[PDB]
Amino acid sequence: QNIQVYVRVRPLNSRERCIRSAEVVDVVGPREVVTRHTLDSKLTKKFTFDRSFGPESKQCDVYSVVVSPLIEEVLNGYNCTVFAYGQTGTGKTHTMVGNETAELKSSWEDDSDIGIIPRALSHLFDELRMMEVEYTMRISYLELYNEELCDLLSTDDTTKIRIFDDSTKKGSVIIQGLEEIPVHSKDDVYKLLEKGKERRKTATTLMNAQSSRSHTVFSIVVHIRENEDMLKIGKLNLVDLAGSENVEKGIRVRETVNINQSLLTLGRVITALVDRAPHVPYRESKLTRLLQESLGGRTKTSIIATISPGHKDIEETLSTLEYAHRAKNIQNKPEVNQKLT
Ligand SMILES: Nc1ncnc2c1ncn2[C@@H]1O[C@H](COP(=O)(O)OP(=O)(O)NP(=O)(O)O)[C@@H](O)[C@H]1O
Ligand SMILES: [Mg+2]
Repeated sequence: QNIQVYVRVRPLNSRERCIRSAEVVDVVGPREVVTRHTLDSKLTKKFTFDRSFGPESKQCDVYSVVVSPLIEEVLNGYNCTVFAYGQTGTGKTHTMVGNETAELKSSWEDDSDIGIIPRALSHLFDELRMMEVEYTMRISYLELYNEELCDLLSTDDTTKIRIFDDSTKKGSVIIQGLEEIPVHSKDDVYKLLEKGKERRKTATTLMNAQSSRSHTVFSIVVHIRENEDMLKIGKLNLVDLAGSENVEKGIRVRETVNINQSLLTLGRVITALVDRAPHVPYRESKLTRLLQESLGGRTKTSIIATISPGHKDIEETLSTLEYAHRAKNIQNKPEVNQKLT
C-alpha cells in the first residue's frame, strides 16, 4: 500500500555535451541510481527505487512499468495518481505528455516519443471497448498558476474555479466550476488534450523550450455499471509539476518563487508523513491541497522523480533523490469506490 517511486535520468543535452559536463549520475540494474566522485569514479551515493530509468530509456517502457498496472486498478474503482517531480528541464513534461500527437490508430505499447497521458487514454479505451459494462468517461484538465486555478478546457474566462476541502471522504477536495467533459472516443480525448496543451502556461527557455510555468493535472473519471446493479467509480490523475530551480524582477521571478514555494510545501508534506509529525501541512499550498488525497490518502500513487546526470545540477538532483527515497515510506489506504446501486 506504499507509494511507488521511480527515477528517470534524462540524457545530457547538446549544450551540456559541448562544454563536456561531468556525468556523475548512473543507473545500475533495474532499480538503482548511483552518484560517482568526479576525481576517482568511486560511488558516493546509492538509492534504490521501484524502478530506475537511464538516459536510453524509452517512453513505452516508462509507461509499461509505471502506469499500465494502474489502468486495471482505475477500472476496479480505485483513485490512482501519477506525478512527475524534479528540477526544471529534467524531463517531467516529456515523460507525462511528450510532444508528438497520438495517431487514432496507435497502441499504448508503441515505441514512439509519445508520453504517458496519450498512452493511458489509448489503454483505457482499449480496455473499456472489451468490457461488458455501461460506462461514462469525463475529462478535466486543471492548471495551478501563481496559486490561481485555471480550467485548460474552457474556451473563455467566464467561469470562476473554487476549491472546497471535501465531503464524507474527509481528506479530499471539490473543485467547483471545472469542466468535466464527457468523451466517447480516443479521437474526442486526443482533441481535448491537444486544445488544453495549447493553453498551458509555458516559457521558451534555453534547452527547455516549453518550460512549464504551472502545475497541471489531467484527470480521467470513469463510472462503470456491470451488465443489485454494481456501480464502480475509478479515477486517474496524471500530474505534471513545474520544476524547482536553484535561485531578476518580473513575472518570471514571481513564477519561480511560487513554483519553488509550492514544491517546498510538497517536500514538507512528504517529510511530515514519513517523520509521522502530528500536523501534515497540506493546507499551506494549493498544490498540496490538490495532492492531499494522493499523499497518505485513499489512492494508489506513483511518483516519477526526474533528474539531470550533470555535476552542475548535483545539489538539486540530491534534493530530488532524497525526497523521492523518503516518499517510498508513505503508506496510502486505497479503497474501491463502489456506490452499491
Ligand atoms: N528522456 C529524454 N530524452 C530526450 N530528450 C529529453 C528527455 N527528457 C527531456 N528531454 C528534453 O529536455 C527538454 C526539457 O524537457 P521537459 O520534459 O520539457 O522538462 P521539464 O522537466 O518539464 N521542465 P520544467 O517544466 O521547466 O520543469 C525538452 O526539449 C525535452 O525534449
Ligand atoms: Mg515541464
